[PDB]
Amino acid sequence: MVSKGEELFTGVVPILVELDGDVNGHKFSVRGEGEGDATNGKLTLKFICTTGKLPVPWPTLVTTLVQCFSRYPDHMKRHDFFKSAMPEGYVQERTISFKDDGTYKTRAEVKFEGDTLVNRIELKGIDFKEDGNILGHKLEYNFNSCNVYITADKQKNGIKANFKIRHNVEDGSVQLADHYQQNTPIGDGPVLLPDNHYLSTQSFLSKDPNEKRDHMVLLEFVTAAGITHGM
Amino acid sequence: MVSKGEELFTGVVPILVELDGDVNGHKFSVRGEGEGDATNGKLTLKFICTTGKLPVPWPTLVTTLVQCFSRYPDHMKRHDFFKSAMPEGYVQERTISFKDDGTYKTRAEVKFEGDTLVNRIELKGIDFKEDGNILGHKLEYNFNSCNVYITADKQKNGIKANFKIRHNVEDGSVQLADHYQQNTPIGDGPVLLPDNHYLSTQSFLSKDPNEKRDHMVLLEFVTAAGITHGM
Repeated sequence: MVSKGEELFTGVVPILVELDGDVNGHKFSVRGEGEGDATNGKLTLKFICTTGKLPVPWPTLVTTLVQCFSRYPDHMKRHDFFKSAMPEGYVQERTISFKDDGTYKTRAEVKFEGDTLVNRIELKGIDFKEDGNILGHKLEYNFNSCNVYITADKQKNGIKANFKIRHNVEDGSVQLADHYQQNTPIGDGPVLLPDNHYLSTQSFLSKDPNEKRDHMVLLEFVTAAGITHGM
Repeated sequence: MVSKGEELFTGVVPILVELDGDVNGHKFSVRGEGEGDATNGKLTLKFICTTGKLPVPWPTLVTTLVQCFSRYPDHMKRHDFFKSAMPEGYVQERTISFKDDGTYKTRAEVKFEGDTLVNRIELKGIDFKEDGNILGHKLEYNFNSCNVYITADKQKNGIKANFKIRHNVEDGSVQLADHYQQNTPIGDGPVLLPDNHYLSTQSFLSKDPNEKRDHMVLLEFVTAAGITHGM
């Protein structure tokens, strides 16, 4: 039984991402466009800094810049909160604590505006070191993680996640980014509260050789796993 | 340019797996049947121990029981050795060293026999402890890993991999299984030697409630990543 939220994702869906950021008083905007193919768990986006030089490394923004495009295998569809909240969508909040450096706090609404899945984000960054790995642009241009665990919000409709991102630093050290995440449905419609499970994400960060603006080309594959009940 | 080996995988392909095993002199056979969908990197197999009780835990056999069904994204197809060797196929050899316990040595041929992709394996296990985690059946019925790195065989046509599998033990400890892998093409036809990359595998192990024989139902999703050149 393909749920109504699920039905919105059965084809290729256009994506718009808008981020307005302030890190230590550096104002920037990022705009991304592309498409999501939830059936294959495939994301293809190109992000532009529309205000000039991005004052943080692109890799620090990957997690902030649409978990509704996760490939949930058939036997796990009952645990897909992200599509069940659509089209009205969900609020996604994070604290991202960079070890020995500053903090990002993000608030986003992920929802349909007509035929497009929109992720509209506000980001505030404080306590960054002027010559640390983030404001100093010392992070390698890549992105790796090994499973983000998703859990039901146990006081209310929604999900939570906490996970650690390891950013390679150019000197061969590692910059830790501890993520705390809470998602709440925007509407009052029924949603699916999941059992514990995880999302596995592979990421490819490249450049468009003809693009002069500061930018990130991003390809992702995402698959849910960690529940075997009901197959 | 869809290579001829690639073309053999564009649909759903039937799979046959045959394993003849000897662990500490316990003779067993495993037979598996199902299908591979390389376009989605999806494997669905059911394995039977045709000789009675499997004398090792099913999870210890998952890696031995067809990397040609990996989803290689478009920009990485030139690095897919496993399909390039088809239909004549490849020899896949492993040593699997169980920490504080015995060793498996495996030799398999992965090739097409008519319309079916066949994995035919010989397994020899020695130096197992009669009451260790393997012959004692103390391993949880599940399977997790975080990336297997694939490299070109640098003296000859083929690939190598070494990776560590962590099997959960029922007391809450961990049984390490260190895998060393070498694959060689069976034919003399051109093959693709890859740049360094990895395979990401999600695994679901269940039971058929109507199956009385010792068995494992296995669903897998596999995606290649770790190269961004040429997108």
